[PDB]
Amino acid sequence: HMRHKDCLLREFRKLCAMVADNPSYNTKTQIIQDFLRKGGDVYLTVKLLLPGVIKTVYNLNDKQIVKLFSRIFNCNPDDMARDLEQGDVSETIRVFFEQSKSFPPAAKSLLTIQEVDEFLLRLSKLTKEDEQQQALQDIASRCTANDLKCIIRLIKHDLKMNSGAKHVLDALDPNAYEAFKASRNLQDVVERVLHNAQEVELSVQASLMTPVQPMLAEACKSVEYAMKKCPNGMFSEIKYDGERVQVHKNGDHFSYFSRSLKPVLPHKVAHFKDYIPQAFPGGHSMILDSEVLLIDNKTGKPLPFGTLGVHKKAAFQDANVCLFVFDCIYFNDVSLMDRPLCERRKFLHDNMVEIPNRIMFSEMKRVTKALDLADMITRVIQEGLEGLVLKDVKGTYEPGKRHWLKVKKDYLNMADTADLVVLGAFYGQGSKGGMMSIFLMGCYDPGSQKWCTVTKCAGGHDDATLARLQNELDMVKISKAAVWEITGAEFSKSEAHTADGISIRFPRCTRIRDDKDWKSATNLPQLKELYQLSK
DNA sequence: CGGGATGCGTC
DNA sequence: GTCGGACTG
DNA sequence: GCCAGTCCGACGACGCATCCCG
Repeated sequence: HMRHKDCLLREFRKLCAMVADNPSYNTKTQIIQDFLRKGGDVYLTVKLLLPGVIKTVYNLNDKQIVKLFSRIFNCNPDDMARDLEQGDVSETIRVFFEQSKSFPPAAKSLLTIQEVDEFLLRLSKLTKEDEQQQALQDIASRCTANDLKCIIRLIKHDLKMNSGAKHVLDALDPNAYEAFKASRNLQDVVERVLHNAQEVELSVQASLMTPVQPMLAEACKSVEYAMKKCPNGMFSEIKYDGERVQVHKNGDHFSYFSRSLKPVLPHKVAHFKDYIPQAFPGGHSMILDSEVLLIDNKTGKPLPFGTLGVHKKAAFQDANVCLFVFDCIYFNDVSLMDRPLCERRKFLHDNMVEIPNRIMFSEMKRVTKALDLADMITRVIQEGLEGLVLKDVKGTYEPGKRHWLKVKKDYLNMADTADLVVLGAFYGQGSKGGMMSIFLMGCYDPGSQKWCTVTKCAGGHDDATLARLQNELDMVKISKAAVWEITGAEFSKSEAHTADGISIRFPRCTRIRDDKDWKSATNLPQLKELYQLSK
């Protein structure tokens, strides 16, 4: 009983093709809705509808996919590579799927979406090239091409239809989206909607041990701005340059979710099962929202961002990892997402005991009047602490919603900055495609008197300006001057960009400087200096 | 057996 | 993390 | 016309894991 029409790739594709060819979200979700109501497996169509939200790792991508299919097709992998420049592997494959006077497409579309899901599962367990090519072949040899194309889009986590979770889930129930954010497990949502739809003839609760879409922070560009959105005053916390960790604990089972709700790599969380119970006497269950950091144990100071790597962790003889708890969503079987922050933070202090260098309250001063805030921004840029995170006081806990504020030096107006020389180019993928979307930014060096690399750059430019840029730029084609102001959070060091080892955290481009055609742009020792002033 | 590619996941 | 560009009410 | 609240895609540096293939 998986053999009805609604379970066919052909129909699934129909669905995908329709939604993409229809630019209003209102109608996109309507489309899905009609389909789920009129005309088949519910869980799977919604799941397959969200390859980028319900992610399975295949260890494949443009490069490898092309390698492996040139093998099954018996054709030249150079030609496919040129075709990768239009920026869509799915299309690139389908085209090279009739060319094969050796591996021809199937006669008719006969795949049931269960088989595609069962396939993807088993694909995801593969890791050696041999095994993958096989699997891929097993499936590919049952595909209308139309089929195959779709199925590599699934592999690629992107159905190119402009409908993400919100819009797909809205077809499922007035509250599916909201409910999903509070307990982020699709199968459970559907099970719940089908138990509801059952009894005729959907409540948004958080569930202990299953992830909650963490609450988010909006970029806030001025004090004026922050003041407006916190009409009740705010709590100002220091912005930990760490990794967000949501802790769930149930009796003595502990689980640790990351920002993306993936489990946290155990080497940065394995030791907390030991402290938390001491941090929280008589808290059998709870869900905490925190940041994890590697702390310098001999000085109290936290260590910079990269430092959370296993081998980096390992270099320091001073530190183990530490947790800064800045929120509490749930505790002893009761959700607190609805309570206002001011009440939640109160509960924290009222129930947690700080344990030295492991489990730590995040420091949050009340701020209430503009001047007092603007001082704090200055006070904190001073010793290069990343920024601030400001939260309204009466605010409740709203999963997934960007309602907190984050402030950092590069936002107001004060930003780390380099007027860099553009050298090279790369093709963009998709919407941007067959174009020079990305750019290679570097500096001249009077040392070896050769040119030098600092960071790539894509952001900054609007669509209208990008297409004009297609012309004004010289033609470095070999894959085997002009000058831009680029702008980032900081300046980083590592053994990868030729320039001594320096680079830009979140490189963006701001000004297009029509003045300083080389020579006046930055050179190695100049930048070498720039970096060091931030220390 | 060890460099090179490719991919993943954290900001 | 960044950014530019959309659809909604 | 305009908003603001939110999505959606198309992207960066770093640190790391695993497989390849000579």
